[PDB]
Amino acid sequence: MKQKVVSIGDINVANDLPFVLFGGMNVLESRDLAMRICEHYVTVTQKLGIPYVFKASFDKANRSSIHSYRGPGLEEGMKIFQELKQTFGVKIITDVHEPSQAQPVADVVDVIQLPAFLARQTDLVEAMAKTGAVINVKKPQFVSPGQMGNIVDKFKEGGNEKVILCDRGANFGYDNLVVDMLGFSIMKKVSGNSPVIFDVTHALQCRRRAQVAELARAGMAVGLAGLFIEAHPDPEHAKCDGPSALPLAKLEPFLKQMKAIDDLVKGFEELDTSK
Amino acid sequence: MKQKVVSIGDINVANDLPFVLFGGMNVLESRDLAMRICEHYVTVTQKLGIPYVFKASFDKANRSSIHSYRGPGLEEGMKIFQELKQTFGVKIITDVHEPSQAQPVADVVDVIQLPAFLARQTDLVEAMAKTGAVINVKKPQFVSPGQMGNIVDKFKEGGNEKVILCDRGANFGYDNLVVDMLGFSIMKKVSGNSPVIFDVTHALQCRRRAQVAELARAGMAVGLAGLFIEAHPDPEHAKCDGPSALPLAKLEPFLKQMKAIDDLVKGFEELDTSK
Amino acid sequence: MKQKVVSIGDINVANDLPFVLFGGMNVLESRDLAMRICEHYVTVTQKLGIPYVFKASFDKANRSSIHSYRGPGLEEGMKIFQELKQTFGVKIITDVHEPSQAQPVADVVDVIQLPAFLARQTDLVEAMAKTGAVINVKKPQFVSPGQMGNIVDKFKEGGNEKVILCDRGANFGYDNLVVDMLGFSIMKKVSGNSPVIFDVTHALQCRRRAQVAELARAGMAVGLAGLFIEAHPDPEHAKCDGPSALPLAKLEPFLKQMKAIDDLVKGFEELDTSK
Amino acid sequence: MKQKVVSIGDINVANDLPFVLFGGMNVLESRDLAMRICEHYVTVTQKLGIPYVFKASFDKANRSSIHSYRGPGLEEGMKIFQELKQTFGVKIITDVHEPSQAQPVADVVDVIQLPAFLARQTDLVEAMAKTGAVINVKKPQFVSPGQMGNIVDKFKEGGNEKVILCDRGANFGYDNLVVDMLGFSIMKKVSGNSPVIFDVTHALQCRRRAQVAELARAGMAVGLAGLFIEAHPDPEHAKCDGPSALPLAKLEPFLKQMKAIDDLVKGFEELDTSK
Repeated sequence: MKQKVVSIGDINVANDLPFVLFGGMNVLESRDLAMRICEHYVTVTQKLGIPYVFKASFDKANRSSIHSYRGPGLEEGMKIFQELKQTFGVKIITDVHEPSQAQPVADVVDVIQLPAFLARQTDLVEAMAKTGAVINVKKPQFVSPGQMGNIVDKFKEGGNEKVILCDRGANFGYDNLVVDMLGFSIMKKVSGNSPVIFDVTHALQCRRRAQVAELARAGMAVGLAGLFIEAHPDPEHAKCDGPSALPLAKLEPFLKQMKAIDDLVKGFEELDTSK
Repeated sequence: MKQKVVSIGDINVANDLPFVLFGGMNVLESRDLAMRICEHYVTVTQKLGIPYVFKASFDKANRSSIHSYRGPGLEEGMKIFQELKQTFGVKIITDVHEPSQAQPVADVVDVIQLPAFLARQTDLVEAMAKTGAVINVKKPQFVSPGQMGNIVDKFKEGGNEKVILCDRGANFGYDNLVVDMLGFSIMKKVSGNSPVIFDVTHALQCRRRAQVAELARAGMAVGLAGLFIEAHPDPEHAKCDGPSALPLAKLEPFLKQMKAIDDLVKGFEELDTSK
Repeated sequence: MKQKVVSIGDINVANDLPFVLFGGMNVLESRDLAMRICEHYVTVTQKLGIPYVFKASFDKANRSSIHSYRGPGLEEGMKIFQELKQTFGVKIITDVHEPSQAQPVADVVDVIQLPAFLARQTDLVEAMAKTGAVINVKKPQFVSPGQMGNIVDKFKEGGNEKVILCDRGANFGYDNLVVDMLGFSIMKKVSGNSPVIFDVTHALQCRRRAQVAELARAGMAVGLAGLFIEAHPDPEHAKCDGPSALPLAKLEPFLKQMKAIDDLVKGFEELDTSK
Repeated sequence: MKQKVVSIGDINVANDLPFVLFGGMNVLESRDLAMRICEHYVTVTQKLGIPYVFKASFDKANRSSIHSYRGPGLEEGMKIFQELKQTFGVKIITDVHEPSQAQPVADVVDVIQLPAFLARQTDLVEAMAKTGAVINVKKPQFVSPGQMGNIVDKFKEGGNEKVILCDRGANFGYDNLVVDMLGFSIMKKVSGNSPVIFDVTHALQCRRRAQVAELARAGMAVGLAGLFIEAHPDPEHAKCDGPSALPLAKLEPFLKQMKAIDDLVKGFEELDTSK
């Protein structure tokens, strides 16, 4: 059945379309550590023929202390994205945290992201909506998949129909997340079949890793419009998000598995196991 | 052991102090429906000798549609609070949703509230922190009680030590909340014994009521610094929050139970059941 | 509304009746350590005027290793109960794990208990049902309170209407339990108002204690037909159940709180907070 | 790393070995409806080259009423299995519910299954252990994967090292299950790498179906030793387990997907995403 299609330039992101990759790093540490990470992603996805979008946050708005590293900030962050654009010609996705950040950021990036914790705030959605940019909504850990149907409506109300839904796990007791593989279709269903992607790096959150490939495989096998991931040359030295970051050098072998599973799965004929 | 003390004028809010009431309505529908509700609360708490703070939100920032009733807005809302003040001489608590709302609102009310979903946003906390007002933090449904210790620190960093912690339930599967009666002490413990209150009306949330007295009794029996509640002359006609609102006429009999339980419990001698 | 009434000799156990105590120890370690524990319970409950039933298990059917201490066994266990009876004249409650144990045990004790994990096994219920003894059903950590309605029916089918329902917490993520204070009334409601008691010692289970009084207070404040508890002269030396055991010496001060809360709560007039 | 190997005749069931199928029906309704179902499974698995074991329960020990259909009973059930054996030459797996059923049943079947609710009962494990038969342990919905390590030990203690671990979901709030795709490896890890299979039909349990293929794909993509499933010519007419039963006619197309995913996944080179 007609899966909606959200296009990000030459890439068209859909559910029955081979998976698009929204990968990068957590925060824009240094213009140096970017170029590097971005460069590897481009090479690999280019070589494997995987649609690609580079992600990196420009401000950590919800850490633990008012003093913790938050990133280079909006202004400086835009500078880096611009170059990544000039230097590699990639599309970019980054999250915005306040209504007044939406356009300035849309002016620079291709996809603006609505953080999980602010997914229900009307003013941010609207500002984010009027921008006309492609939207990636992080599904709140505390909202059931059957409820994403409201958020997509909110955006349409604001004139934006380019919404992508991203699962990043659900609360499982205290300080724990579990990924409900059955949630993907529910989200699809209640959202007019909007594209559904899976953020494997945040779904692995405790309070990690040898399990990144396992969880990602599981999700991709369900049949998704895309995968969201973060990597790092050194996973336990980074400032912001800790483990759960995929080791940069492992990017290629990891993506071969994903593409392989996606191609196989997207290639299956329809199978109705209900009757 | 020394329970910290947060004072709101002539009321001093603490854990080993008879419970303070943060009660009112969900949203400032009409200056009319306020005066009324506020008037009943004052009369009853006055008569029963219950410390009291009137609560009402001035904007619904997280509803379901960009068009749903959100309240009278900041400006108009302040107008109503002012009168409630002039007409009854009460203290007021209301939630703020953006960093730029913190002072203007602190200028008018006695307690500013940090919504559950934005409890981890640094800029709001700081703005909210610099105001110097008394703070009521709604504990996120998705954060364990043992983590409230960070938020209190965030506020201190910003120069504010007048923080009250409020439990409003924890995610239990999808679209459901459960109240962990053991969380109250954990919150106490990790927060330098900050005052802990219980928002019984939001803890009853599905996707309600005959159970408001039951849940409230349970919480008060644990021994808390306060209770947070919302009422309405007509619980199923209100625009914003639905049921879970206590019927106004039932306020008095309800509070007699609470005070009775609180006085009895606060009156018990120390009981260490660990050794 | 008419709360059903289940009588255990001179004690009549009901929801609108002052709470009955089903307290004791986990396992029948030694005839020595029994007499002792049993003796203290009798003295205290006798002095406080609390209806009482002594509990102790005669076999640990679900430990971790085939070699772990399981208790004195059925035969030897009955011997000890008999004496406890002769020596103190108390009523007794113990759990049974197989259908062929039901009568032999009913012949000796006053209340037979259906373990949480076997609450849904038909043969055990029936054997347990035909015995005609008073039944205490431990609510499975994995079944919703709204489902206890089936189990009471199962017993009636087998000719037994003397069923008491006991809450012992619900699964909260992995290796954790949370007590839903709202479950008590649901259980009441779906079971023709059968008596509902709360097993505070098992509800405190991790993978404990300073919180026994807190949780117990919370539960008793809801208004229950009874409390289930285990104690020990030395809580961290016992073979079987670890902490969560109440220190024997603290029994009296603990029970004063419970009775006080129960008397106060059972004494309140009806309060309907739904309209 | 060496995955243990549990052999069931000419089939050797392991984690790095192509998946074995433990499929059939819920209960042995009629010798008629068996032959049929069994016949289709054999044909399909034979044609696809999928190792196969036929499953059917001979007694519903945990239904809702003492009168609900429970199956043909032990004796009569064995009769049917015998024929299924004579007529098709298949291996068989069935669950046992009491210690005295273990051998009589082992004498007839190839794999005996330990129900989820009785996974922690020592006497059943031992009886089940001494039998020397291959064991399939249903992981309790209420036990964390990290705990299966104890159960495998229990069996070894009883002299049985032919244990297969089967996931069938975990409690997610009330009346709901969620499948933690990360649990598979944890179970592997704490059990000396025992074979891990996934019971997709019971993992879909509410209080179902179009999602059977989706969930199964997800699990198989993680890389498992096997799949457990139940089917029926008519999924909503059956007496015992309702939906979640796969429509018999859909067996073949369903299994092609599974084999395809398994072969692809089992074929990948090692991928360590932790460093």
